[PDB]
Parts: sequence; C-alpha cells; structure tokens
Amino acid sequence: EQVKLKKEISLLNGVCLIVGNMIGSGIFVSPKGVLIYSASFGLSLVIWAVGGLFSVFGALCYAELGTTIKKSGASYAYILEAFGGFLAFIRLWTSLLIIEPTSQAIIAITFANYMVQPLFPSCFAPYAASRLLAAACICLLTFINCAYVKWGTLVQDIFTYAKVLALIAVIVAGIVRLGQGASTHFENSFEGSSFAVGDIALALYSALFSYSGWDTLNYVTEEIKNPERNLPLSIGISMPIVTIIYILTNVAYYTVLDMRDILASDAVAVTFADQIFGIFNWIIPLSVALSCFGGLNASIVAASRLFFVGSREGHLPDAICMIHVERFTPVPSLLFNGIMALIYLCVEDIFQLINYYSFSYWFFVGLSIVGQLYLRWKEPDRPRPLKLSVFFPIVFCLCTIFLVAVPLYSDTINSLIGIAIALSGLPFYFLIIRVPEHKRPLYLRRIVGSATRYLQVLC
Ligand SMILES: N[C@@H](CCCC[NH3+])C(=O)O
Repeated sequence: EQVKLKKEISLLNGVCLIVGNMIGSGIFVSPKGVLIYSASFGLSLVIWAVGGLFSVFGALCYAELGTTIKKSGASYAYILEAFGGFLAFIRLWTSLLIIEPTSQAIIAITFANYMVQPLFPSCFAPYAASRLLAAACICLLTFINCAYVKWGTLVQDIFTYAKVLALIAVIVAGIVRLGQGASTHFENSFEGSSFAVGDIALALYSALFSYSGWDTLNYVTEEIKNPERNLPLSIGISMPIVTIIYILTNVAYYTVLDMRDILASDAVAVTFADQIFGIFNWIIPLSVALSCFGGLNASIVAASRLFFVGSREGHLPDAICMIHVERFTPVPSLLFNGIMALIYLCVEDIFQLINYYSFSYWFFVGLSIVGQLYLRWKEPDRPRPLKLSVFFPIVFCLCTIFLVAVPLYSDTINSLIGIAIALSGLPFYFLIIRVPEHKRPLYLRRIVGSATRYLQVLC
C-alpha cells in the first residue's frame, strides 16, 4: 500500500510503448530521407532492412541493459550505474532543456497539423490553431497520464492499434496494387541506384534515425510486470514488427507512387492516399494525427519517468520524485514535463531545434552502450538474466560512432551548440548537485516551502 509506482505495464502495454513511440509520423510523412540519398527503390528497401537490423542490434543491447539494471531512466540509469553522476547529469539536463520538450512539442504540432489538414489540403494551416490544438493535445495527455497510469497505457494501446491498422491499410493497398499489376516501378531496373560512400552512409543514417524509440520501454522499467521477462520479450516482439511495418509500407509506397512524386511531396502517405483511396483520402491524415497522438503519449510517459528517476537520484529537485497518494502517478514530474513542452510550443522554428538534440541524443545512446561494455568488463558477476553476447554491444557501439560522426561533419555548428547545451547544464552539477545539502543557504528553505506547496497536489 506504501506509495510506490505500481507495475501494471503488461507485455501488451510493453509492445505498445515501443511500437507506438517508434512508428510515429516517420513513415507517414516524408520518409524519403533514405530515398533522396539511395536514389532507387531497390537500394532504398535494402537500406530500410539494414537500418532495421542495426536498430535491432541496439534494441537487444538495451534489452540486456534493462534486464541487467532494472532501474528506470533508460539512458540515465545506464550512464549513472556504469559511469557516474556528471555524465548521467548532463543526460538529464540535455533531455530536460532541449530533447524531450522539443520532441513532445514537435509531435504535438505535427498532430495538430494533420488533424486540421483535411480542411486545408492545399492551404497551410494557420499558426493560431496548430499551436493551440497542440497545447490542447499536450495538456490532455499530461492529464490522462497524471490521473491514472492505467489510463495512459490504455491511450497508448488504443492509438498504437490505430497506427498499426493504418499502416496495415497502406501495406495491403500496396500488395494489392502489386498483385493485380502496376509493377512498373518495382522489379524493373529496380536498382539504378547511387552506390557511394557518402550517399550510402547518409541513407543508412536516415534509416537508423527513423527507427528511434526502441529504448522507450526502458524509460518505464521499474513499472513492468516481472521486467526480466517482459522487457526483453516486449522489445524483441516490437522490433521485428516495426521493421516489417517499415519495409512493407515503403514497398507499398513505391508500388503506388513514383520516384519523382514520392520526393517533392510534403507528406508522402497523404500523397499515397490521394492516389489510391480517392474519396477516402482523409483517412491517412487522420491516421497521421492518431499516430502522433500515440507517439506523444509514449513520449510523455517516458519523459515523466526520466525526470522522476532523475530527481530520485538527487539531480532534479525533490518535488519531482513524488508519487500521487491514491492514483500512484508522478504528478509533479508530469506537470513539469507538460510545462516544458508548452513553453517549447511558443518557439517558432522548433523543427530547426531538431538537429542540436539529434547529435546529442545519439551521443547519449552511444554512451549508454559504452557503459554496458564498461559493466561487462568491470562487474562480470552482476545477475544478468538475459546476457546475449558482446557482439551486439560492439556492433551497435560502432553504429553509434557512425551516427554520431555523421552529424558532426555534416553540420558541425549545430552539434557544437548542442555540446553548448550540455556545458550549460554543467554549472548546476558542479555548484548545486555536488554540494552535500549542508552548504546551501535559505534557498533550501524556499525549496522546501515550494516542495510542500507542490506536495499539495497529491492530497
Ligand atoms: N522514432 C520516432 C520518434 C520517437 C523517438 C524518440 N525521440 C520517429 O521516427 O518519429
């Protein structure tokens, strides 16, 4: 009965946090980032499959890591127990300022856009709506996750079911248009491609960037029923599902659209629909909005638990490690994440904020893998229920080196401002965190007063 974040995330709610968070407005809108560089369908599908394989290697690394550690945080519990503190600190701080607020605000804006879109198919949706609809979405998901976490897993479940239904719809349309005929785009000179170290590297980067989120279940891993089984099994059931969904929906696309109008189109699914569904060409913008809703709910669960864990370790203020008394949901962490996402709804060029945290994000996943190897070396006696091999940590450490080098020479000043964000986090750690609580002024008294006032949100 004691205040503890009860588990209540089954295997199904495990597969829905990963699949949900993963397939979101990635293959729905301009997924041709792997087609611009691999200028052919055959090479495009080969690079989809290869990026999927390498994301599977990363997800198996994280299954082993999350069954080894059994602490939520998913990049912050694996840097904190392998390395120490400071690096974990600037992983919560990068996720606190730039990574999680921006990603949630962008998913909210992209949900608003494609909710409104069937009304404004050619005209661009206004900036007044498509930001107020985004704030309504963020606030609704924060409230749904703040009331009952079973509600939050339910929302995630429903909208992941919607995602998979819509993508099965487009995949079925593609297979139909392939069986009846219409196989000109496919299997005929399929690979008049652009084999080149630059182009192949950038297409692999775009694919491996498109399967992100495989580490979403690891954020909520103190709340899984028997994590030892349900975390690796849910990851290993989610990753082939999402890889298959990706390569099949791209097959469909290529079968219907063409190399020309599949580029130079804003949201290629909303092009595919216009070519096939006809009068029901609004279903696909509706499904992009639903998939963005599922992805936003998963981002909110994961970010709320990242900040909760971060404050439980002493990094974020105590007020953020607090459960609700009767509902058992991290109310102050969720309010904080919602505050941050809504603040980042006021920014105009947020899709420009993407790239800083892009480099930093893959850096931190890499540092977590490096920490897994550090633990394999230093403590080869910790109970690891699922210990696969070293081959997967090694290959995905290499793939992380690649995914970190690509945005460091392509656009370097942005990644430098990302490192600047982490450096800006540094002073709080070297001046507030590392203080042993008995050197701070009556700022402590203010902090405790505020923490009590916010304790008056659980009662
Ligand atoms: N992978 C999702 C984004 C969620 C990953 C977490 N930042 C996408 O492809 O759009």
